[PDB]
Amino acid sequence: ANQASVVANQLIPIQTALTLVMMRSEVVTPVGIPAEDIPRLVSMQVNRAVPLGTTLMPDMVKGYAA
Repeated sequence: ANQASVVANQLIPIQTALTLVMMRSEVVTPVGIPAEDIPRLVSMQVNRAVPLGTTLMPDMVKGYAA
């Protein structure tokens, strides 16, 4: 597709609150959180560690509902 997802731009430790440096946009398979939502993710905490290059999925972010 042309649908991009949010992909971790650095290792994000468990329980870190997301900042814009941590999130890039990439076309990856499977599809994760839409790249369009990166503004809406700042300050939300991840509930597990996300290695560099991992697609951010809905279940990894605390409080995320879309």
